[PDB]
Amino acid sequence: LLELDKWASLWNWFDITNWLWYIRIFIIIVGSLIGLRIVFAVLSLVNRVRQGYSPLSERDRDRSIRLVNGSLALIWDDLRSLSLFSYHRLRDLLLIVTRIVELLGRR
Amino acid sequence: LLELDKWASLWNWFDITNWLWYIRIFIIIVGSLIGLRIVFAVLSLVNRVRQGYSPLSERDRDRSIRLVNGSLALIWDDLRSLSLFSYHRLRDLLLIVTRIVELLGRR
Amino acid sequence: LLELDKWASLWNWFDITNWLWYIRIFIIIVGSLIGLRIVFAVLSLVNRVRQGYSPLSERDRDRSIRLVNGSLALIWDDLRSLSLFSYHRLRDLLLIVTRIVELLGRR
Repeated sequence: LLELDKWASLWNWFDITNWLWYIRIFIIIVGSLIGLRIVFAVLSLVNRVRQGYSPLSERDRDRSIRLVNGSLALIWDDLRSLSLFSYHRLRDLLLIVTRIVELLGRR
Repeated sequence: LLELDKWASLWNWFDITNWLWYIRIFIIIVGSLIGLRIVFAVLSLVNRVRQGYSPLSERDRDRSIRLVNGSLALIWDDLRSLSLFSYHRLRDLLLIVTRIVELLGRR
Repeated sequence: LLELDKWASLWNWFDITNWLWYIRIFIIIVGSLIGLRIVFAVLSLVNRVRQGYSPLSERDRDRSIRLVNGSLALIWDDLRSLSLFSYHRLRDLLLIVTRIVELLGRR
């Protein structure tokens, strides 16, 4: 039950040892799919429009297809609002941004 | 420290050995745990309608709840946009989506 | 080759042993890592209003920054309608969700 002679015996099997050992590398590989999941957030945006946002329980699909290219515009939605054309403007936006929280702070 | 006698001796514990010798299978189970999140994406859809569209700080509650069952319909939402009725028509839809780049590429 | 004197030899390295022996705890941490991703669903809701939803290929952003504080309100849409201040009221929701199935059934 577990020993130097036992571990070294696995290399002679050339069958179970692959699964038994490759599992260690497989652990890190498993961790990989989780990071993959963040793209789904992008998929939900496409999914919302592509099939229908409100409870679906189909002509709008032709128009929904623009969301394909929408990946580019989507990143721009956040960037164009903060700075708008020039980046120096972002600094200006940064000051008002702090000012807006003060206004909404008290209902 | 650590040997045939040490590993076998641990069996006398009858408590730690279970958690220590079952985590290995549990590692693969973690992979199952993360794949569970994929269904969670439907929850966001429910949450978006059930939260009141844009954060606003309602009959929609009764209808939004049945989105519970709507999860079944949600999988169908994608199937209905892509194929429509039969699983043959979808071959054509696959073509128009790729074709859309051509239509949207001009001008 | 795995042995009493072999395992204890790793501590002398004071380098690889940390990475080699800390991955085991890290596997459990990965479990924490996958659950971390769920908050992104919350971010997506924020993003929906903040960047837009329908294929978006100056006045709009000042209002959207209101959503900054809106994060607090965002969690309240679900909590207030679902439970309504006290938990005793949540029991009403508990019964309402079951009966609600009867209503969407016919549609």
